[PDB]
Amino acid sequence: HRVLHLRDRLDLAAELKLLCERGPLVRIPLEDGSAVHWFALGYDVVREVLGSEKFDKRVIGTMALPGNLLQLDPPEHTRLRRMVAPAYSVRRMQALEPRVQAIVDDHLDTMASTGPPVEFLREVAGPMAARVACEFLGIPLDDRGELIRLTAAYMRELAARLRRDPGDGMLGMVARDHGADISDEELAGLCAVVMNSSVEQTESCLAAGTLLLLEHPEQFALLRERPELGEQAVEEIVRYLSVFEGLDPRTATEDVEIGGQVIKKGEAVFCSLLAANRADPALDGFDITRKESRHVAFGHGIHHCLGAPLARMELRIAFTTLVSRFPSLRTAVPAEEIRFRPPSSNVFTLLELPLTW
Ligand code: HEM
Repeated sequence: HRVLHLRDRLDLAAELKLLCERGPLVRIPLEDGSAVHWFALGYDVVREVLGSEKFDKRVIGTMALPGNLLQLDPPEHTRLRRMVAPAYSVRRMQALEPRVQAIVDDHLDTMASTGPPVEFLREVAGPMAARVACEFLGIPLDDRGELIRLTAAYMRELAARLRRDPGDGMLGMVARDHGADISDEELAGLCAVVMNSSVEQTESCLAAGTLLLLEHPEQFALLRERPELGEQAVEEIVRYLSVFEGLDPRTATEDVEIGGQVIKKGEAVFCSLLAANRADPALDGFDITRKESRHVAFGHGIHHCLGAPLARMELRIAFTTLVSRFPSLRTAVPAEEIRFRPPSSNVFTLLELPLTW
């Protein structure tokens, strides 16, 4: 379903806009007759689907990893998520905040030292996101360089080690509070999701979000003058970018009414976060002074991003510190020359971001 990933730079491509004109829920019978698919394109309908108990995340023919919450349905999903959820409480993010600020400052220190220009994605955003993830996980300091490199069995041995001798961070918390109830492979899988796909989403928000701010220089400056706008800005940035563009299909376990339409048992629904966040032209222009941003960039319901508290805090700290420390930041090429990754279900990202100051 490539149309769900068609963009014009950061905006929707005309072909996807035309699809969205077909209403918030679009029936897609497959030409070969093999299945009936549905596209959920509107904010309300996406929330209807994602909050419903009448869908599962089955594999459909139209890698399974231990500890990967996104591939579990209740009740195992509920069991595992309950064990790990406390690593993201407000108490946990509050304690982590100054250490994340310091890691952000470390990386802007490196940026300030190497001097301009920099390829911001590879040299700043990536390392920053990976280092914050290590700190959140409580990876032993001696292992962080190697873990980040390998990320680009080891994970299990790392989990086995840091477990039998608990430490700090999410991994230490889970092992200490639920040691017997979680295997080394499951703990490794929890780590892998944080270090791999989560860093991908976060790094892409950091780099493409920086571009977006630079493309709206009045708002770049506004965030420097009014850093209390940071939480609002992050909501508007994750909405506008929609770096996680489309979700894994939800298969109806019984006939179910969605958006006034009957989705039949066994039919698969594809939720477009991109369309839901961007296809309403009323409130689409980028504006960090919006006090409340309407979006589903982190999903909704039982699979709502477990990392959203960390992501929101890390992005707020990063964007606010960046605009403060580099008031003269600009793209080192015209924005129209920036390359974006071609249509894919992979994370939406730019390919490089040359910046100067
Ligand atoms: C801007 C960054 C991020 C975005 C846009 C994002 C987006 C999402 C979305 C849309 C989902 C739900 C997928 C679905 O329902 O099919 C999700 C799930 C998840 N996210 Fe994130 N994510 C981000 C960062 C993070 C981070 C930093 C972490 C961990 C530290 C994380 C961990 C997870 C996990 C573990 C799940 C699965 C939860 C479950 O299935 O119960 N994510 N994410």
